[PDB]
Amino acid sequence: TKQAPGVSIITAEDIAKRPPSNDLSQIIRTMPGVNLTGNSSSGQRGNNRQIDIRGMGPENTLILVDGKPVSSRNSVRYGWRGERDSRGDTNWVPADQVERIEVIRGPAAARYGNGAAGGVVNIITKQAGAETHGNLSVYSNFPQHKAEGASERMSFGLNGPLTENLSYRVYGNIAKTDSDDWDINAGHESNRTGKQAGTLPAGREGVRNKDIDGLLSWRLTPEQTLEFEAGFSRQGNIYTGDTQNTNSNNYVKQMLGHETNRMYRETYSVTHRGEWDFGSSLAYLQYEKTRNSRINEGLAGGTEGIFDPNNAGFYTATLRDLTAHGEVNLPLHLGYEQTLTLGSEWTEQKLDDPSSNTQNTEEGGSIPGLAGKNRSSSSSARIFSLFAEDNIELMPGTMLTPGLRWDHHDIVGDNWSPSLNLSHALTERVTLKAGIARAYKAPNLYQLNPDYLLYSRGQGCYGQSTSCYLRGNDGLKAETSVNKELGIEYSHDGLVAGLTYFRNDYKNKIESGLSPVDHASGGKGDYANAAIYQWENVPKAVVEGLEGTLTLPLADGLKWSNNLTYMLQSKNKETGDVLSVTPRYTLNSMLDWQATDDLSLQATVTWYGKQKPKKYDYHGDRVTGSANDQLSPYAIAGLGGTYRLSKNLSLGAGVDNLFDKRLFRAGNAQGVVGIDGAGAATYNEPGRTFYTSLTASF
Ligand SMILES: [Fe+3]
Repeated sequence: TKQAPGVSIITAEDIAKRPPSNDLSQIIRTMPGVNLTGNSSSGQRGNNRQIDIRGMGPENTLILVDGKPVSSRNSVRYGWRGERDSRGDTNWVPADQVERIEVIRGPAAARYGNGAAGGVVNIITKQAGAETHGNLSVYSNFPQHKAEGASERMSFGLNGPLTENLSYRVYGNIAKTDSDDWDINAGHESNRTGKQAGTLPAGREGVRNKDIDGLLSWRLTPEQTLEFEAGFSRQGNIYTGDTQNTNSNNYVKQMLGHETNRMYRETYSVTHRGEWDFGSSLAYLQYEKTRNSRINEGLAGGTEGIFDPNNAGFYTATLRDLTAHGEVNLPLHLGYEQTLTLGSEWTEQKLDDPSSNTQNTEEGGSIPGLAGKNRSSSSSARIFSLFAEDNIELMPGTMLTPGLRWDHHDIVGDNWSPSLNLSHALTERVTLKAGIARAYKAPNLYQLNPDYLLYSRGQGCYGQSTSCYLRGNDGLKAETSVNKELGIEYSHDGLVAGLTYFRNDYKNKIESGLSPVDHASGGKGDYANAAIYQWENVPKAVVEGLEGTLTLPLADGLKWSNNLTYMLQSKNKETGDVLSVTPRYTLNSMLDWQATDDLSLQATVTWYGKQKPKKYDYHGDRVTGSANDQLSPYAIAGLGGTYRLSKNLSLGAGVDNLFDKRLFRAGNAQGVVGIDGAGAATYNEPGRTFYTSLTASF
């Protein structure tokens, strides 16, 4: 099946039956314990929501492609409120070239290491077979309302052998999601008066996609295979007015419909696979060069996250990420029938950002130890890891899996990650599963680097109205989370029913500081001698919720499937406020009717629960007025089908959001000078949308 306590699988047939518009987050989010949200409660960049697992934030959601990590979004500025102006790392592989997607959540994912506190998403691509095969896929949607941007997607795949010890696979994809119109949120915007009059919260950022990848599989011996593959990906956007604080200037209005940020992503990887008497072996090297070229942006209060016209033009943040890994596997026949995996892993993250370390100290005063101008554009860190997994069978069916992962981070230090996962067959139909593990999140190179500096004249400062600075902190402790999961599941004859309770105890979550650690000297007027905050380690935090699934075979050709997330609590224990805004529940329901041998119709409905914004503003004072707005529960229904016309060609068509339920971004969560708050109305929900698909394959 596709659901077990902690794990979920998405097949290629699953993707073809609920086709994404462009980004795979559309289909990944429908899994239990998975939401689409930002990394904090600011509402900033609210239309750029990424995959969140169990309310731990997208920053704790490790994206893999065939086991190799994706770190491209680390090349984007990590804002004061923990929000990069990034669309996530799920749009790198085209939808119709994915074989399957694995989603590992909670304690079963801590073994993967740094950034797996929420979970792990492994995007697995279709490989070459014993023959030569190829495919051609075309998706195109048509929203009822013209303001919402439409998506068009064309991809191909091609695979096969060349010699008798050499195989290959290539795929190319070209896709475009039109941006929402600039004025799509007009009339729904928050109250805007004074200098901020007319400023609109923006719709969904558009994107152009150029993806190219080719693979060479060389099986030199019976037991040994060596693979080379290279990837070239480009993502240019279509700007529609998005700024951090929903303010606007003239540089913005000039760039509407223009390309203000482009991500070149380059990936080369040498993979080796070996399998013999004693067991199996795997080791790879990957180099990921990300170039994040975008228009320069200010770094001070309201000018944070807006096109800075004093320094017009593009800069280029460059991210060289190097990951090498290797593991061997061992079946053991001892006092208990077990399996043993032994592996190591090394990563290097080089970050060149010529624009984030530029905020000077002429208005708040010089900071001792921090130069005012020409600070280094470079940040870097490395983690070396060793690990071992003991997959034990105590008695046939029942399984126990303790494991230890050790990481040495060249700035923060040592981390011991002890995982223990238990699966008990209480019956041939019922399985109880429990697990507890202490996951790992090393600070990102913006929270670390003490040359990274943001400034505010007071509005963003916690516990005052005077000007203040926020600064990096290279003494930070890593984020650690104890992820308790306990679940049970019944599985027999297509009938599956399961419920799981998770409670991740979130120790040392990095966030913007609360108490000032210093004060500067110098500056201008009322702003001089501004206080100094640094990125802290929030002592304790908690997330808690429920994961459920129920699949009933109504008839032989009919299947009713259900996935349920219910978020019980998400609390920053130090401040008390929420740490992430997710719906109270999410219930996805699909009815899969196999109408004929050569036809299949699908009906989908997704219930979203209530959504509550944050209690306290950037000051820490309880918000007032329209910043308390909540989003009411609502549902999105859809119909679709896939009409097979031959063993070579297939056609799909359907409608998303049958009832045209629409939501509009009104701004960020809280109010500021001139711009009232928007509360939970931080994103645009798309309306009724028709779509069609085409797949030719041999
Ligand atoms: Fe300000």
